[PDB]
Amino acid sequence: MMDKFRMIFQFLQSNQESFMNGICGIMALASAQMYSAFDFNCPCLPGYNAAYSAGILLAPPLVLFLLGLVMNNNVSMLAEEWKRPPGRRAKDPAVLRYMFCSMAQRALWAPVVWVAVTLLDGKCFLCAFCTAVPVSALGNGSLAPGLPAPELARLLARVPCPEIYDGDWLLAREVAVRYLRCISQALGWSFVLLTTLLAFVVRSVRPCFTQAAFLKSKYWSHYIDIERKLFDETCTEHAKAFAKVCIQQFFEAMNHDLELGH
Amino acid sequence: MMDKFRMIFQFLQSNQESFMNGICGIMALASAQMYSAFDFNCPCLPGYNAAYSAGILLAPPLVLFLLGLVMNNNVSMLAEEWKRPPGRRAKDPAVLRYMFCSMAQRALWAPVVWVAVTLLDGKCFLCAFCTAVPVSALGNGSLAPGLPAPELARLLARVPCPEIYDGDWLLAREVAVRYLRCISQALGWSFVLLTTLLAFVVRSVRPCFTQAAFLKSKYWSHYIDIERKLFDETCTEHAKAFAKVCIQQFFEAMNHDLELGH
Amino acid sequence: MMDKFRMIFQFLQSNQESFMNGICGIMALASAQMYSAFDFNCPCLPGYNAAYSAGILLAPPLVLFLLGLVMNNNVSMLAEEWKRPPGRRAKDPAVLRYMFCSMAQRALWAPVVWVAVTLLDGKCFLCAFCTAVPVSALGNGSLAPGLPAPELARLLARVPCPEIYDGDWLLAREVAVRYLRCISQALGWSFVLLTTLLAFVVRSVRPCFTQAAFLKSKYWSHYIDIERKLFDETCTEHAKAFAKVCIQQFFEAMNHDLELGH
Amino acid sequence: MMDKFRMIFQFLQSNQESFMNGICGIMALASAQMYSAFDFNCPCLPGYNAAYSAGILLAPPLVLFLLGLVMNNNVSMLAEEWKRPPGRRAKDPAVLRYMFCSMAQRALWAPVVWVAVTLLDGKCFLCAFCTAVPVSALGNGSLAPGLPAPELARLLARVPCPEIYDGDWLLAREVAVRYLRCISQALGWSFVLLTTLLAFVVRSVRPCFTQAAFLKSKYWSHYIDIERKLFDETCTEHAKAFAKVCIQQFFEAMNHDLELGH
Amino acid sequence: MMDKFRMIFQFLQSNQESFMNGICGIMALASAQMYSAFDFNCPCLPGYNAAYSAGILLAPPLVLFLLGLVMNNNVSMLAEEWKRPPGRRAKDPAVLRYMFCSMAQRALWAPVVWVAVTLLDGKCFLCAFCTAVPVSALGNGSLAPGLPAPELARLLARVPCPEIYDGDWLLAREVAVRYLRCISQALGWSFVLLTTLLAFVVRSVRPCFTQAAFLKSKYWSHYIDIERKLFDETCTEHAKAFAKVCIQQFFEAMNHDLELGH
Amino acid sequence: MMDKFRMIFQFLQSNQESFMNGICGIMALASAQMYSAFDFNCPCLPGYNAAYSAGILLAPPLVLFLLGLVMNNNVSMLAEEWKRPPGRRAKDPAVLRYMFCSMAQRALWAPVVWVAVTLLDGKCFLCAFCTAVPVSALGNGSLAPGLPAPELARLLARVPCPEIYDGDWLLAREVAVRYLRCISQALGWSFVLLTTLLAFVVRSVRPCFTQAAFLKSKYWSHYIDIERKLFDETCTEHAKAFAKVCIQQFFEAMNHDLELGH
Amino acid sequence: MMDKFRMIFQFLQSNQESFMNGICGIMALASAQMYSAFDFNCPCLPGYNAAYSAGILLAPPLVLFLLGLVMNNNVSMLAEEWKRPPGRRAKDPAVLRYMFCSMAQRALWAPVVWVAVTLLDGKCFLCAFCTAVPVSALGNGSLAPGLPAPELARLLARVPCPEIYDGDWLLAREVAVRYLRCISQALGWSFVLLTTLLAFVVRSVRPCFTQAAFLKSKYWSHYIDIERKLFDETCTEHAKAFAKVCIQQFFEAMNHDLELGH
Repeated sequence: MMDKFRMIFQFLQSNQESFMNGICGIMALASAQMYSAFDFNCPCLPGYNAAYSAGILLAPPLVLFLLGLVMNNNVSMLAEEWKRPPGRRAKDPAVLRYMFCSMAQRALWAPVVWVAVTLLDGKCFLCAFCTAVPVSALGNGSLAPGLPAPELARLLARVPCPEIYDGDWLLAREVAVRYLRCISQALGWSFVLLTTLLAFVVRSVRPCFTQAAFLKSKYWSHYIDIERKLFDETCTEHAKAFAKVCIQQFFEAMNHDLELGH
Repeated sequence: MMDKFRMIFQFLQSNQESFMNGICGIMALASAQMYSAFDFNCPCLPGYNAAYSAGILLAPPLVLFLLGLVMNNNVSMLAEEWKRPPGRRAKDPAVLRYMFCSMAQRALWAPVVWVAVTLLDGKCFLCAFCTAVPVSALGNGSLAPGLPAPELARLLARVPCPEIYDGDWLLAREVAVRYLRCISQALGWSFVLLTTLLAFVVRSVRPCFTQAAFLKSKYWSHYIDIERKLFDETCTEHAKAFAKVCIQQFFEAMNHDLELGH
Repeated sequence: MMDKFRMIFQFLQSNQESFMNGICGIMALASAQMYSAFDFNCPCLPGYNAAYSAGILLAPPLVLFLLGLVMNNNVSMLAEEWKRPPGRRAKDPAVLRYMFCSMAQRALWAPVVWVAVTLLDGKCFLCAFCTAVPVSALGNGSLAPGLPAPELARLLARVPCPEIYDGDWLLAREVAVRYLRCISQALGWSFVLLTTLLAFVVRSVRPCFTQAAFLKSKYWSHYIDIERKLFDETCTEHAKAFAKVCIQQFFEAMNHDLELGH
Repeated sequence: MMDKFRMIFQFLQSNQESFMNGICGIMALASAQMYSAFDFNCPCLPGYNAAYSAGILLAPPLVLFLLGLVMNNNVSMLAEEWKRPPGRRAKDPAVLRYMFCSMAQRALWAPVVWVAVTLLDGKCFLCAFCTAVPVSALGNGSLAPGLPAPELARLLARVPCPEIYDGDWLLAREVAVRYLRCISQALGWSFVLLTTLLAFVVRSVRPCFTQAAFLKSKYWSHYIDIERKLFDETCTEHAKAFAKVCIQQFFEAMNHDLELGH
Repeated sequence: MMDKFRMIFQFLQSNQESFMNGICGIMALASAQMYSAFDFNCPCLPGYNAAYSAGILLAPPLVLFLLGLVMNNNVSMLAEEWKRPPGRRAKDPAVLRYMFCSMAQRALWAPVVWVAVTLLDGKCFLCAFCTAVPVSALGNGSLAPGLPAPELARLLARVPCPEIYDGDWLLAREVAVRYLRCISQALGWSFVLLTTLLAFVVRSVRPCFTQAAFLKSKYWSHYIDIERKLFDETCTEHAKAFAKVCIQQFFEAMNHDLELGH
Repeated sequence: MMDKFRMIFQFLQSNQESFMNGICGIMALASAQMYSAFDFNCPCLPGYNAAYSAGILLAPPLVLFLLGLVMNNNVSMLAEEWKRPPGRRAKDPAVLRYMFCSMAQRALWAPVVWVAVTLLDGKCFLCAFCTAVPVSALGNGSLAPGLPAPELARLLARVPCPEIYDGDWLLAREVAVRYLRCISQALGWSFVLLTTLLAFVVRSVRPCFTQAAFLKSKYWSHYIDIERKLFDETCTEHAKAFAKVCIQQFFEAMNHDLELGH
Repeated sequence: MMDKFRMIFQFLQSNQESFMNGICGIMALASAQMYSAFDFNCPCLPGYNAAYSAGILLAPPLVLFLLGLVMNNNVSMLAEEWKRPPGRRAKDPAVLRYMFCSMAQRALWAPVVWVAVTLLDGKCFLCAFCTAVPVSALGNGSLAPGLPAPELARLLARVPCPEIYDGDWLLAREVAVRYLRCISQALGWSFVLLTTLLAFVVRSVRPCFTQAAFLKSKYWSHYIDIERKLFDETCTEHAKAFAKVCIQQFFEAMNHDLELGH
């Protein structure tokens, strides 16, 4: 099971060449790996499955999203100037709208890797649709020998839980699995395809790439840096002149000498 | 079992990029790992469980909290100036109230990782509510064949202790477990979700972020640095002039020469 | 199974000598390895195979292609100046046609390694043509003992799925496999041969290597570098003169002194 | 068993950021690990246990304490000036009392880790109170079938020694153990809690933190450094002028030439 | 199986001392290792073997050859000036003939290591001549008990495929193998001997080592270096004077000020 | 089997202190190790052995010898000036005879380690003289019960091939082996002794150590270094003045400007 | 078996602090380890043992001795000036006698470690005196039941060869061994004791430590260094003036220009 995460492990061990997305690589690479040690096991009960599996395609994604906004050091400047009234805003809506949108496209670089990499291994999908398999399809001389609706859902639904499987009635194990891990791995490619193709279009066309506001932004965020870095200079400077008055008082103020004079 | 902690192990091995929270990463990453080597095993007795399990969601958290306050080098300055009377305080309540609050939000970065990572593996939860499972639910032709209340609590309660399990009466093992590790992993996500979302709000709104007092603080804590660093200069300086009087006395004072003169 | 990817692992661990193709080595080396942890298992059903196997020679290649264009920092400059009308284009078609073509030959350095390295292990090919093996050829006293067409496709088609194989009727297992992994490894060499030989011809002849336009290009892309790097200078410069007016206001504006004066 | 010590092993391998306590980390981290290779096995005899177990909670702690005082380079200066008569002491009782107390709180950082980490694994506690377990409690249809007092102590007392356990009379093995490793791990937390909370109070209040004597101390210990470092200068200086008189005598004093002159 | 390649692995790990051949060591060392992970398994059918084995002594060699020419950065200069007409060639045939020949003797340093290291392990040779072994030689009381020609080729030919071997008729397994891995390892030495001895003669005598043309060559290839390296200087220089006109326009052209003036 | 080569592995890993012999350590240390992965297995047939074993004490040595001459960068200078006629030789026979002899004593540092380290493990010797063991010596009640000459050579000769050994007739296995690995390890010491003792004599006496010609040599080989290193200076110098005429033509020759002028 | 040598392995891996003896540590540490991979197995025949075992306490020691003299770079200077006649010797007998003796005490630092470390494991001693064990001593109801002298030597002598041991007649195996590995390990300590104690005396007293000749020696050996290092200066200097005359001839002598002039 180490394969899905040990790969980025040496890849992390490989080099130190990246960007903000590589800074996102600090987190989401763990998201490529955090799946590995976090186990998965479904109740194999009659109706809980379709509830439970939807838990592991919506919450842990949404967590990794919101942990992207708070993680970067900008949201205050947008949060601060939004709550204030219009007019008083020292920034145009344009620089707001852009700079707000350039937070999403650095955060989304995670909640898409953790929806691929829990489809390609199918576990998330297996416990979610096993209740409705066409049992007549490849059923070893099938025909549903008088089987009812209840007490068959409890027959099908165990399929992922291996050692507690009921038996050969209208199914083997290795044909009900290994046919739901096929259909799953079809979505996993026909999903990641559509997303990356939609990564094309975005850059390639447009949405708030105006040469005007891009300039004002990068100027501004560059300006906050020099402000913080420079304020410390005056403090340490202005403080240095102030310590000399007091520290000297400790000297010449205990005994004006040492008793250890030989 | 190494997975839950070996992950941060190479992640620790990964790089050296962090902050005070990464300084908290020095500790709490161990808290992500300290769970790994510290075993867990419940009494599997009739009433001790619900006592014992609550031991491992309140004490070891609270320890990691208080080890956060004492660990950082500020509490004296707050502790010193609080015990003194008002008025004599060389600092406003504002700089107090802020600087005191900026100790919590650097300490809490632990006692939340050690409440997630002992819910997602369910062991802490399993030995805490096994005494009340609906045995009729998925009970292999159930009906409670005349079973009493006592001598059934001692029947259910063994469920986590594997090799000492009684038997198939109104239960298998792999259906009483693997249904309490489902419910548990639901809280683990629906908890960590709520917390991180509440990490949003805090930064994003406010609570003592006033531009006034933030300035006075960082100036002040910057000032203590130069004071300590500079005091050593005068000492080593003022001492150097003093050693010369005595060290010379050792010379010219033993024999004023060596007998080894050839 | 680690062999196919652990090789580039220490090879990655080996040194840091490469180029843009070695920059492509950042990705496609993973493509040499990403095969390793991504499992493969075919439905072993009557008609799905020839559908499913074609999934793993066209989609995951095409993904690695498009992830090559978006990955490098040029497509905007081509995308921007293409959408505009002719005439307004500040660049000749020649520099366009070349610079556009020099994106392909840096991207193709992947989708050819992931078509070799899933033929040489034959798994991709095995589940794709097992339905039509000449069963009379090496069939252990063959003759097709009255076998029909249906209920034989479901007999042959299981061949890759080992533990669910039907039996010795007109076949053993280790002669239907180990004869489709021969034919496969013949394409894998007679393919990689043809490609590399076609790598010869390209460099060796020509296609838009004109001394004229190559010059204009590398000059231009060199020019964008100095533009971005130099703009930051004026900002940090022009900003530094501006901070001094405000930062001083924070000083001398809170109390013009400290109450901590002893 | 490597877990309890292999953790600090990579943690030691982790980085080199610490202080005098981290200098104590040089020793006590071994004390976190020295437990690992030093085995434990109790006599499983009738009365020796409660003697023997108390051996491994008082001696090996007390050793690690005294190895803390001697390890640091200060005790002579306190030991030297204590044996002398009062009055002649070149240092106030205050600087004595403080500097003596600042030896304990750097030594205690060990003999508390080696009392936790031999309670949390319970072995030290198991062989110490097995002689008095309530056998009627969870005793598999108990009632003490005429059992005497002697020849039952020799029945209970074997409990830790696994392969030499007598048998099922009024006990199984896995219920007499796994109920004394519960009670133990309760002290281990309710102990380490109380200690760390008492680490709070100490810093937070007071005990000889007077601004007066802290100054005189750190000045003094700073002064001993420059004295030792500077004495070597005069020696190597004063010696250099002295060697020239003799070393020249070796020259011009063997033959005033070489016979190897060609 | 790691031995044949793990050797160069630490040897690669050993040091970084080599030349262009060591640059070829970048590739062919993999060719010493690429054999390791690329499996080998022959059809064990009647006539395909002698076809199939010849596949693995001619194609994968020839690939590693052509990947040597294209890999080095010279063939264009030879390819460019060859297609042109004579007379216009700015270089003598001598510098052509030499410089063309000094491409082979740096490429051949591979396709000879991958013909040794797939003879010394004999697998390539075993599946190629098993069809004609003298069965009477060491045949355990032989005499060919009426065996025909067909249905014996299918008897011999299985010999490498272990678990599918027919049986003891006129052969054991461990005497038909372990006599074809002897004859093979004789060629492997009597081949590598002849080649290295022919490496002697080449250097030691001659073939286009003329002092005249060697000079002109190394001068020329040295000249191309300074040309490319120096062209970038004029560009970045000539460009720097050009950016200042436009970048200033962005300044003073958005608002000529900031609205954030307090 | 890793022991014979894993030793030099960490020894190689040990340090980087050596000379030309240590440069030979680059190769022959592999020769100490190349034995490890190159297997050994003898035909166990009647007459081939004494042929085959002599293959592995003469060819692989002789290869490692000739790979020593070609490996060092001197043979051309000797090869070049030998083919020429006497008189024209710019070097005395003395400097020739010495410098030629100082190639052997740096090459022999291999083909002696690969004759020891395939005697001390005896495998090379076992398959070479098993055909003539005195079977009466330690033969478990011997007497040769009417055994003929043929059909006994095929009885003895199998002795190294373990699982195909015939049986107890006039021999066990572990007394025919373990008496030919004794005699072998006697030569291995009484050989390496004689060689190293002959390493004494050589240095210690003489053979072309004349102070005259040693001087001329090391001067000469020192001179070739400065010649090659210095020639590159004039080229890069003389070329630099030449590029400026052409590179400027590319500028001012495409458009004398850019169309991108805004 | 790795223990005897893996120890110095990490000890070698430990640090790089040593001297000429540590330079001897380069070799003899291998001698501490070379025992590990070099196997040992005695003939277990009637009279060869006492011959064979003496082979492994005299030859491999004596080899490591002579490999110490030749290894260091001094013996020529002693060998050269000894063969010459007295009087012509440019060095006194004293500097000879000392400098010759200071070769032994750096060589002996090996052939004593390889006589300890093949006694403490007893294998060398076991196969050397098993022929004469007092069989009556601890002989399981002994009395020598009519056993003869011959056909008992062949009974005792097998004792080290485990699987070929005859049987229980007048002996078990684990009492004839495990009583000859006791007596052996007694010599191993009572030997290494005597040697190290004799290392005391040597330094502590005397043997050619005269202040006169020690001076002349270290001066002399210091002088040879500067001679060799300085000779290279004049060569490279005197050569540099000489190359300029010829290298210029290559220029201006091929064509006095290039045909590539455009």
